[PDB]
Amino acid sequence: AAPSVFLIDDDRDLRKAMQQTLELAGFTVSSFASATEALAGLSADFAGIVISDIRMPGMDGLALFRKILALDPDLPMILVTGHGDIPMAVQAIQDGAYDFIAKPFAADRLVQSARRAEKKRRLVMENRSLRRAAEAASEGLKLAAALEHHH
Amino acid sequence: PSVFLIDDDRDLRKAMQQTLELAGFTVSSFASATEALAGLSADFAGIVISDIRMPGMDGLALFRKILALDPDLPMILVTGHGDIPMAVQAIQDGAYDFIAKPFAADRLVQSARRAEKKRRLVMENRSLRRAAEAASEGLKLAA
Ligand code: BF4
Ligand code: BEF
Ligand code: BEF
Ligand code: BEF
Ligand SMILES: [Mg+2]
Ligand SMILES: [Mg+2]
Repeated sequence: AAPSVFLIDDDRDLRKAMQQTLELAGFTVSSFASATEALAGLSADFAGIVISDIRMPGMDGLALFRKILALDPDLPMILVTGHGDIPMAVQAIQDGAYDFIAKPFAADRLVQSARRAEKKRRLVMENRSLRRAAEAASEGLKLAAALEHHH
Repeated sequence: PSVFLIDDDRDLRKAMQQTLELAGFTVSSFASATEALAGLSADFAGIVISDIRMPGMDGLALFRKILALDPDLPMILVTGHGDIPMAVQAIQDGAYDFIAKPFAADRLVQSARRAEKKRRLVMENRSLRRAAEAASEGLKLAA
């Protein structure tokens, strides 16, 4: 499976330039004009990472970040904005954002950061998959189903 | 409540020192990062608050020296010449805080008191274990 990304920015042209950059870097990139749209495809099972702009109509990037945090704190999120400042960046990192990048930005900073974030996301997902695979026995023995009500 | 405060801006350094003293800290202030560093140790019970752009060694270089000295000695960076990538990296590298000038007094003070409490808890645990011969496991050496 190729590394994947959900990319969000209301600036359509920059969105496409960023998608083009990331696919050059090896990612499979789904893009969206808004955070709410992207959320329709996000869940704790998401194999990739989220790269999102901040200032958008409706739900802004910081609000999306909180929703991702609540959905799965192990799902990496990188914020990119032309409207941030020192204090916002510090707070976002402390809140757990994977990276906080200012526009205009070097494509290599974005790429290297996405690359590492996705590798990290993959390690988490492969371990979750192994854990589930190891549960196959109990489920097939019907042990899981019979013990179900004990949770 | 102890603090080493470093800034080449004399008026600001004096004002930060009064503000920190008002908050209850005993402050040792310096214009030079290396003079400040020379009076530090891994036994220092306080925190370090340093400016970034300065003659001689800069605050980021001083921070890297403190990390190697004792990664549990909190460093708060304050600067009027920072940007987003520099602040992000400082926090990711372990800086306790990164504050842009101009800052509100209460922002500097709250960050200092929390950092100091964090350091105080670290030193107490270190003190308590050395006091207790019985807390030691592993290799012993005997005559
Ligand atoms: F002028 Be000073 F900063 F050396 F005190
Ligand atoms: F609108 Be984004 F924050 F650049
Ligand atoms: F896979 Be264990 F038996 F829950
Ligand atoms: F000169 Be300091 F970095 F404000
Ligand atoms: Mg925008
Ligand atoms: Mg200075």
